[PDB]
Amino acid sequence: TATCAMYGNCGKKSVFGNELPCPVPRSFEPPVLSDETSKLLVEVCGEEWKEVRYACCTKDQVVALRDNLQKAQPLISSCPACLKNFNNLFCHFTCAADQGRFVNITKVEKSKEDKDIVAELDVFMNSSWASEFYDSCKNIKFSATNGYAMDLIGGGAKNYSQFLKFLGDAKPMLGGSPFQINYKYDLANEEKEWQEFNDEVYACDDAQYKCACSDCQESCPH
Ligand SMILES: *[C@@H]1O[C@H](CO)[C@@H](O[C@@H]2O[C@H](CO)[C@@H](O[C@@H]3O[C@H](CO[C@H]4O[C@H](CO)[C@@H](O)[C@H](O[C@H]5O[C@H](CO)[C@@H](O)[C@H](O)[C@@H]5O[C@H]5O[C@H](CO)[C@@H](O)[C@H](O)[C@@H]5O)[C@@H]4O)[C@@H](O)[C@H](O[C@H]4O[C@H](CO)[C@@H](O)[C@H](O)[C@@H]4O)[C@@H]3O)[C@H](O)[C@H]2NC(C)=O)[C@H](O)[C@H]1NC(C)=O
Ligand SMILES: *[C@@H]1O[C@H](CO)[C@@H](O[C@@H]2O[C@H](CO)[C@@H](O[C@@H]3O[C@H](CO[C@H]4O[C@H](CO)[C@@H](O)[C@H](O)[C@@H]4O)[C@@H](O)[C@H](O[C@H]4O[C@H](CO)[C@@H](O)[C@H](O)[C@@H]4O[C@H]4O[C@H](CO)[C@@H](O)[C@H](O)[C@@H]4O)[C@@H]3O)[C@H](O)[C@H]2NC(C)=O)[C@H](O)[C@H]1NC(C)=O
Ligand SMILES: *[C@@H]1O[C@H](CO)[C@@H](O[C@@H]2O[C@H](CO)[C@@H](O[C@@H]3O[C@H](CO[C@H]4O[C@H](CO)[C@@H](O)[C@H](O)[C@@H]4O)[C@@H](O)[C@H](O)[C@@H]3O)[C@H](O)[C@H]2NC(C)=O)[C@H](O)[C@H]1NC(C)=O
Ligand SMILES: CC(C)[C@@H](C)/C=C/[C@@H](C)[C@H]1CC[C@H]2C3=CC=C4C[C@@H](O)CC[C@]4(C)[C@H]3CC[C@]12C
Ligand SMILES: [Zn+2]
Ligand SMILES: [Zn+2]
Ligand SMILES: [Zn+2]
Ligand SMILES: [Zn+2]
Ligand SMILES: [Zn+2]
Repeated sequence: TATCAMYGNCGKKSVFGNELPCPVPRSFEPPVLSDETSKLLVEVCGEEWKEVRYACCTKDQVVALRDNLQKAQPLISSCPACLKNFNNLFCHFTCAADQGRFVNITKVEKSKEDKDIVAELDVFMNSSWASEFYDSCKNIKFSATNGYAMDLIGGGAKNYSQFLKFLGDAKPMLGGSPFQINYKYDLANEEKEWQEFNDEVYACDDAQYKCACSDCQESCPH
């Protein structure tokens, strides 16, 4: 029930670097998740991945996803709505069974193992989801001092497109993306073989994942 843009890794771009994913054709179907990879996926991405058997990610990909999400978690953990939206984006990007329909590989290069690895890709993104995602993180204050968390996870982004641009720009060694990820908002409606990323999104004043008024303006008494 899966279609992927990439699956597993095909070597390093340079020494001291990390593994980079292998592009796969659209007709590729991944195997069933191992017991170990499934339990790890539930710990990293939440209980919504329990009954998932086919995923577009291997165990090494889930581990790399875990190590990077844990570095960014303390910056936004005070606001559950932002943390939920933040984790949900990169979890679907890495492992969703429909990853091949909203992620488009645009550039590759050869690794040290002499195999094709991802150099640049596009993520077709629903504007409304990205806008609400930015709205749930923009007002988070970092408990140390009184600066905005958006200065670190978003580089001081003022709108959602600059936010996603900061997340997707290739920033290896700086805990960022190992390759260039471009978020596209102009996917034509005539394209039926592609779709935009879209999911449940949680506002910072949502009842289930409410954030403090110091981190959310709509959570303050009006
Ligand atoms: C998902 O991701 C994939 C992969 O990234 C995307 O696939 C690409 O889609 C585009 C269209 O959306 C395709 O462009 C069309 O390509 C054909 C074939 O192009 C070759 O031959 C023509 C001659 O027939 C050459 O002119 C081309 O060289 C350059 O053309 C233009 C002119 O400047 C330039 O912008 C291109 O970047 C291209 O540069 C490439 O040339 C070298 C030399 O070979 C190449 O090695 C290198 O890759 C350079 O990037 C090219 O050699 C072409 O005929 C079409 O031309 C007509 O279309 C446009 C409108 O679309 C008109 O403006 C134009 O005047 C022509 O009338 C297109 O250029 C592209 O090939 C394709 N990539 C593939 C198949 O690998 C998907 O689009 C993505 N899906 C999304 C976003 O939904
Ligand atoms: C979130 O906030 C960001 C930051 O403000 C914002 O990004 C900016 O968006 C605007 C609008 O899309 C961009 O403005 C365009 O800029 C290009 C060139 O930009 C370069 O140079 C600046 C210099 O500071 C750099 O910062 C930037 O990164 C780029 O390197 C211009 O060419 C554009 O002018 C055309 O605009 C229209 C589109 O074509 C035309 O109608 C218009 O007539 C202009 O045409 C001219 O250019 C054509 C192309 O060459 C040419 O054919 C024509 O003859 C004519 O000369 C436009 O001004 C701006 O660059 C973005 N900046 C950054 C840093 O991203 C986001 O839009 C915002 N997002 C949301 C959702 O709110
Ligand atoms: C990007 O994300 C957006 C937010 O999730 C997406 O917007 C959603 O788009 C769908 C499809 O266009 C809408 O569903 C339609 O809603 C209308 C209106 O429904 C209301 O009115 C009718 C009576 O007129 C009533 O019967 C309903 O119960 C509602 O009260 C319906 O008429 C349609 O049949 C269809 O259900 C969503 O409502 C809309 N949601 C939001 C929050 O805007 C957008 O589609 C996404 N774009 C892409 C390209 O993925
Ligand atoms: C807080 C700052 C540093 C911003 C940029 C956050 C970055 C993290 C959370 C995000 C940005 C891009 C994401 C990312 C890019 C691409 C891949 C390759 C894939 O095969 C495994 C997931 C992985 C490795 C993920 C992990 C999480 C990353 C690295
Ligand atoms: Zn590996
Ligand atoms: Zn989800
Ligand atoms: Zn859109
Ligand atoms: Zn580019
Ligand atoms: Zn098409």
